[PDB]
Amino acid sequence: TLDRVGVFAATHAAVAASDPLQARALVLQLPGLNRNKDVPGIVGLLREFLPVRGLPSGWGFVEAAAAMRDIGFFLGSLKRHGHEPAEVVPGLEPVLLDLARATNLPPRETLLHVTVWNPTAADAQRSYTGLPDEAHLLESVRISMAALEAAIALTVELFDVSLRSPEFAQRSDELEAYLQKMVESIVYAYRFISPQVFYDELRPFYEPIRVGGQSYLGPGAVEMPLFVLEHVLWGSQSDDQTYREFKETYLPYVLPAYRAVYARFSGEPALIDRALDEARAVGTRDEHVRAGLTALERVFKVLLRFRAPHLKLAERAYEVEIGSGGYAPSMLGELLTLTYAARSRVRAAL
Ligand code: HEM
Ligand SMILES: N[C@@H](Cc1c[nH]c2ccccc12)C(=O)O
Ligand SMILES: [C-]#N
Repeated sequence: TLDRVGVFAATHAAVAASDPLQARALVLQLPGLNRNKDVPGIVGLLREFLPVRGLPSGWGFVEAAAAMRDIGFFLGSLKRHGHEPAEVVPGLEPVLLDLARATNLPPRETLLHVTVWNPTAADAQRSYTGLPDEAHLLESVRISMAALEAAIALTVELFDVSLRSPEFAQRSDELEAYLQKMVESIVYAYRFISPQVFYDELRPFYEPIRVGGQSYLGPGAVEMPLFVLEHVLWGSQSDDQTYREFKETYLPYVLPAYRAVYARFSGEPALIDRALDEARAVGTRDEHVRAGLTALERVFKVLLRFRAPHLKLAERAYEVEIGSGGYAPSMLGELLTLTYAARSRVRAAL
């Protein structure tokens, strides 16, 4: 059914299969050291594979991304024990900045590095803690990432489709089907991840670190480019400053291509503004307009089926303080309000 996922999953698998620093067996030793809070041992382990002579000249994006992944788990870990990794590992910060340059991404690990770029096998998967709850957490993101990327592409495609065309209803139906994966992610997370273990044992690994005279956020599903999708779909012309700050916050953490998608659509009418202006000019007596708007309403419905239970998941965890993305769960309530208002505009048009 979801025939567009494959190419995205294949691009991730290429980084997941890469071990350019031959660090697999070394990184597996990291959970035990974290459990023991052995900060010197964590540093010594990292130094067994950290490049000291600069990056190998034949590396491409894949090798540099994979190297950032493997060094990256040591970054969150060190900070978890109360230490800036750059301050306790000499020669580390230049390597992190060279990897940022090679990948056009920040100089630490992101969500991409620790989930879809991270091999899945028990004898290869990297992890801060080695806990089952961390494994399910990574899996919850693997469920929807590739499908979300397909959904961004469909949203961009749909933006150039006329509401008068039968293609509009068909593309929106397809979009809705990919976005359903976000719902499946939250259902999985609610079923398999203990909020207690998350807050007490996992959350401490996602604090910010200082590199290059600024602060970089730790990994979190908040870095998934859903905000880019919705910037295009409904939020590009929003005048809510809190919302605009939220989106701009995560922009550095998404793939370069999605920063460029975001830039392309900023300060211009969102898909739904255009769709709704078209509906107003042409009338809902046009059968394709009616079907298009109905299909579009189902897209917002699925966004809400993600967002509302995600808010409960988040509050239940903070029922045991802000996320790794730097927000309290109250900002989640604000984004939900905006999403309901966007859906309401669509349903009022019908
Ligand atoms: C126990 C698991 C989770 C907790 C406690 C949690 C909590 C949070 C928090 C506190 C935020 C605000 C940003 C921050 O400060 O980090 C956030 C944002 C966000 N999270 Fe989660 N989250 C969890 C799992 C997930 C999962 C599994 C997904 C999807 C695969 C997800 C997707 C998002 C998205 C897309 C945002 C941006 C806000 C939005 O789109 O509504 N989260 N989450
Ligand atoms: N950002 C949320 C949840 C989170 C942290 N790290 C993650 C990694 C993957 C998925 C979700 C998360 C928090 O800090 O509470
Ligand atoms: C959700 N981070």
